[PDB]
Amino acid sequence: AFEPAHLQGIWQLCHYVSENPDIPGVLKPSNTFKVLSDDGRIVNFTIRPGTDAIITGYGTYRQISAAAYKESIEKNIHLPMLDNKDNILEFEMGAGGVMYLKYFIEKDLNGNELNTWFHETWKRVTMPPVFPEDIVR
Amino acid sequence: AFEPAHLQGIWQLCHYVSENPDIPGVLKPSNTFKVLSDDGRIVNFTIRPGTDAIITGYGTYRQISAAAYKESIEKNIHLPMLDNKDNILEFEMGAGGVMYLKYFIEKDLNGNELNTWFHETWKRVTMPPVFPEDIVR
Amino acid sequence: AFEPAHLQGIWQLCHYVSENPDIPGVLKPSNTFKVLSDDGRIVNFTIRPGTDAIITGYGTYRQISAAAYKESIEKNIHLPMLDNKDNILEFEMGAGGVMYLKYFIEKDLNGNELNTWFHETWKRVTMPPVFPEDIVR
Amino acid sequence: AFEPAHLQGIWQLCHYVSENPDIPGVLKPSNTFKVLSDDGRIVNFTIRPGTDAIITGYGTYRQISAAAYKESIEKNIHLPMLDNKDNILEFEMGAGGVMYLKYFIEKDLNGNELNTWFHETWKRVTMPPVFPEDIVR
Repeated sequence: AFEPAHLQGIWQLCHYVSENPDIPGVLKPSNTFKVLSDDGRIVNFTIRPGTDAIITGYGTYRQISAAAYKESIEKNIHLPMLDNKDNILEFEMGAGGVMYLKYFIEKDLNGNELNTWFHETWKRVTMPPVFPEDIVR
Repeated sequence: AFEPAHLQGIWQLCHYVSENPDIPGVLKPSNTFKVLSDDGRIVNFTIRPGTDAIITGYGTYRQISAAAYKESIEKNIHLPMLDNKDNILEFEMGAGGVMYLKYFIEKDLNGNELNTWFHETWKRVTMPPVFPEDIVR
Repeated sequence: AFEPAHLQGIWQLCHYVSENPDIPGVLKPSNTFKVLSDDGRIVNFTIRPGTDAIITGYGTYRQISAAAYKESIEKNIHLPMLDNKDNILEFEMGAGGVMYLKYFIEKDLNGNELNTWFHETWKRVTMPPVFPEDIVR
Repeated sequence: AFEPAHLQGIWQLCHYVSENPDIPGVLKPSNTFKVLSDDGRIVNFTIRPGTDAIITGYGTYRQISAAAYKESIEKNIHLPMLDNKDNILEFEMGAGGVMYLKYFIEKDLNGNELNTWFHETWKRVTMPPVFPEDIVR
């Protein structure tokens, strides 16, 4: 028995950036989005400036404990070793709409031992007060 | 009785672009996305390269006839005259995943006469065969 | 005898954009730059978001009359029929730093008759009052 | 006596990027360009996707030793403490067209102690074999 978390929404992948590799990267929003629907569907897609955005992964999802949810992946071109497999995302909600995710993958695409944790940082997409001027739809 | 159309998906706004305004614009994908969920929710959002993407409109939707669907808008910062109102989108599916939409707006935000048809072109976002090299997630 | 025009600078290519192809496109800045140096060198380059920008053309240039200048092109991957050839750009300076250019090309890459005028719109890149916040260098 | 370095060209600012801040950032090209002309002029400018690019700094430059060059800055909106001042850029040329720069700034804009070294990584912009398909000029 756990309280449902606020997973449903549109989430933007972030990354860490620095002009100097000796200075810790600062968090910046990037080009990938995860849609967690109210009806238990998950889709990841990546924008490609100047051309068509692409779906990179899809399946279903449900929260499984207080601090984790499961994605049941049908196909994933970013991480094809997850095709037709479950992946457990351990999550931590931070400030300003940030969600820190980690997930473990046992084997690589060829079935060899991988046993690695992967980390991602996401930020909830929300509606601002006004539609900005000089924005290109 | 009408058959349900394939509205559900993620749709990318397109525009028509030319270097020379005397030469008909070519269709190119842009920075806005419409999520039409399986459970009747609609969200529009616009990416802003270099910074956070923004939700620009949301509500519910349902198909109302063979060639039209309705968005029941809660809030829309792109078109605030549509807040807490319905908008009927007449649609036509074309080739290559393209959907042409048009909709009429009677009044502007202040209640003055507007009586304008607006036209949009959208393209269904799909999964390609492989995750491309030199893509920035 | 003609007065020298203000050609020297960094110029950004613009294009015409519309969400509705029946509405004349509005002028918007795009991804290509032309550097007209003080010492008579010309270089065109095109940015490719997410990856390396590319030089697309280079050579030398000089003004030849009140309303035209000549580019002496060494190599041009955008218009390879101009390799090791001169091209005369007829120019008209507009408002807000806009420069309208046109040029005639007699033959295509294979030597067949082309006899076509091409039109471009450019805008002078200048320094604003302040470095904007939320800009990504 | 030192041999002249290959400073002249168009240079693209790079940064180091990772999804997971524990994994060393990978070098990626960004949105700023430095034009080092054959006639000793320097201009920095930053592209702003969707809108007008901006000049961020300009002046003159000359190589002063085997491993350093000086920028004599007129105005710089990125680093306004450098207005009407010199800045010495220590440089190292690497592989694949990369140039590493570092420079010291003694005081901040108000004249208080800053005494900071700044590090930048730049990549020479070159002409590829063919003009790519699906590129937006």
